[PDB]
Amino acid sequence: GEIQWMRPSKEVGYPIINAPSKTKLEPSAFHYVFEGVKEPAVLTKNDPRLKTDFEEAIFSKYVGNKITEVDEYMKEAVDHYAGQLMSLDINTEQMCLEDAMYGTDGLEALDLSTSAGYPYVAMGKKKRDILNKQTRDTKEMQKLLDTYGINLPLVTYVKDELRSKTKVEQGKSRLIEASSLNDSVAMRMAFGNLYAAFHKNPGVITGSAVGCDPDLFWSKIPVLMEEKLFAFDYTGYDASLSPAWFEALKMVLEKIGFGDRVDYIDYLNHSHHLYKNKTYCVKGGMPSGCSGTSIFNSMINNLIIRTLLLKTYKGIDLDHLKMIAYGDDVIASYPHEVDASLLAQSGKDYGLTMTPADKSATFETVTWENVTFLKRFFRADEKYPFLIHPVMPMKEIHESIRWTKDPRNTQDHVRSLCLLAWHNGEEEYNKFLAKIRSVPIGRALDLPEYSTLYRRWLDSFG
RNA sequence: UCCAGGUCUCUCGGAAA
RNA sequence: UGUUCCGAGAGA
RNA sequence: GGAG
Ligand SMILES: [Zn+2]
Repeated sequence: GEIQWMRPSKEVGYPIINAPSKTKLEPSAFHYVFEGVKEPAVLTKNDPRLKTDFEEAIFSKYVGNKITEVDEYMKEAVDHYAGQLMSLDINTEQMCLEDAMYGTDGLEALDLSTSAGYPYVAMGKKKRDILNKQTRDTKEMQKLLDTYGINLPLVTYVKDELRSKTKVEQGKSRLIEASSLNDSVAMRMAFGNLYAAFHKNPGVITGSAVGCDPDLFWSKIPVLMEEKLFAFDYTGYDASLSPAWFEALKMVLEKIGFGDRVDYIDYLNHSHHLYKNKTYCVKGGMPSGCSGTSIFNSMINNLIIRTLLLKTYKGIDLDHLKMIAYGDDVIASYPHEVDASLLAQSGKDYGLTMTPADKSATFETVTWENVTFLKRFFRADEKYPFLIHPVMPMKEIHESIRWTKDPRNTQDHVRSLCLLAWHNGEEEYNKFLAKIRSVPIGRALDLPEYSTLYRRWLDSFG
């Protein structure tokens, strides 16, 4: 992914967009109860704590495109992956406007509490002005689909979120591409049925974990896996992707019945963006906020691994590789050991930058003890060791409860966090609850006891 | 002075029944 | 327990 | 930037 040009919105008639310039993240009741080092991300460039140039930094992700052509290993990957997906009897029919808009089995509705993107955002129009869930009316949407059509520019925003000190300094804030309501809707008519398939079928056939509940899914995963596991991290995954990859994805899509609508895939490859007072063209790179981006980035991952395999281990039978991706996150297994430091080398030739998993500063052996998926470890229940806890480290939970975007959320916020923390076990969780309750708000809350969570976790299993 | 900040998935919560 | 609308948190 |  790489910018082709950038110039001031007003030069070509596009409006300026003003994002709010101040974060909603205040310090929380529990700010000093817990220790933590993440702070709000950098939103503007007239900002003190910046240690280097802002814009220069947020855009450095678009490093370059590297390949242009699908090679034979990519074609092989494609073939193997495509034939995997045909096993699922996936409805290849367009989804009707009503189901696209308002949901159906396997796909939730458009979010009524989010921007409608271009151009509605430059006319103070909202989704609630067009969509209505209680009548599921389509008329005004079809009318707007006639009017503006599709393939509209995306609006760029900075994600307002907690961030590492290092990254606030280096200005490594994260970018959001606001999808047009129109484009979101066209995408769901074309691929709603594929989404509903993947959402229903997380595992090793899809290689996606989208649609899973970690509390119930962590128990199915080691069954689905092979023996020796491998994993790694990606640097700038989505931006790092390049045209050949989007081409290979189209080939999979052609192969499983969605051929008449692969041009839509071109519209994620070649994209135009509104960012504040500027306007830019990007070729290569998955955009952050498009419809499907979660499904599509996983598919492309299931293609990258398979490819790098085929390149790095001649004659390798991918018929025996077991993997699950959630976008760039991945947990992968082969019956025989595979060396991530090798794949990471091949990776370069495909424009991908692969580093060792979980920030561990050298390539060593993945094992159920140190492996991670969606920021969770795997840890078997002491009583029933076939039930696997998803375990997120307190450290992460600690950072979260220190800040808030609205204090009247505090009960829910903290409740949520408990639901996560207790997998660390009764000793850590009762102590969590102690620290919480050491402040007058803490004691005001209704928090569940360790007994209740365990009892409910087990009962959820049948 | 209010509003503004994507795609999805899971879960919790509040309502209404 | 089954849905419906809304809120929130987390993950990618 | 978007309504008063
Ligand atoms: Zn262009």
